[PDB]
Amino acid sequence: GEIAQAXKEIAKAXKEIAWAXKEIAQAXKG
Amino acid sequence: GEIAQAXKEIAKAXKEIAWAXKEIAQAXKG
Amino acid sequence: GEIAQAXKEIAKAXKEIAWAXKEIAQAXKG
Amino acid sequence: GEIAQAXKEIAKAXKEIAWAXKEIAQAXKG
Amino acid sequence: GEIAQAXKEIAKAXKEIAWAXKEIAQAXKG
Amino acid sequence: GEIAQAXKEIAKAXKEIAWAXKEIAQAXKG
Amino acid sequence: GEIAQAXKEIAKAXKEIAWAXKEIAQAXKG
Repeated sequence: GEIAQAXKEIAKAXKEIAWAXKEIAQAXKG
Repeated sequence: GEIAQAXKEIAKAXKEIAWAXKEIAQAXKG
Repeated sequence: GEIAQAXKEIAKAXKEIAWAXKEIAQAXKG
Repeated sequence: GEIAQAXKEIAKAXKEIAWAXKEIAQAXKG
Repeated sequence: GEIAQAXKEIAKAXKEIAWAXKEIAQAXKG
Repeated sequence: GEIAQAXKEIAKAXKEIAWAXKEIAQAXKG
Repeated sequence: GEIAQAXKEIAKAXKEIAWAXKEIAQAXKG
């Protein structure tokens, strides 16, 4: 369904946020 | 539908957050 | 509709978050 | 409606997050 | 209603995130 | 209800985010 | 249900965000 799929798109965008925060962690490590 | 499209706007806004966190990572790296 | 408009308000608020993160990045640059 | 008003409460809480991240930016600049 | 009440719980949890970011701001000031 | 319970799981996960941001604040404090 | 399951996917992605913030804290601790 379109609403469920749009909620999956939200979930995928929150995973992108997580990956961006991992880039911040890598920056402070290096 | 209107609700599904509004949820997709939420997803797009979260991608903007993800990009801004990549900007923070780049700023820490110099 | 009122639910779709409220979800658009959420999307606008998450763009405010993104912009605040960009301000953090510009603070770390300088 | 109750669901729309609750979604508005979520939007207002996301604006509070934005304002807090602005505080972080000011703290890094000070 | 239960859906509206659960959306209010999400808003309460977002305010906790805002508080935690004020803690990070305070930690950088010191 | 299953939708309300899933929204409560989102709220709990946002609390987890808040706790993790306090860990960042503690790290800056040390 | 599909919508409940998509909301659970959002909750899972927010826990990934929390983990990445723990990684940021760990990188600031050395």
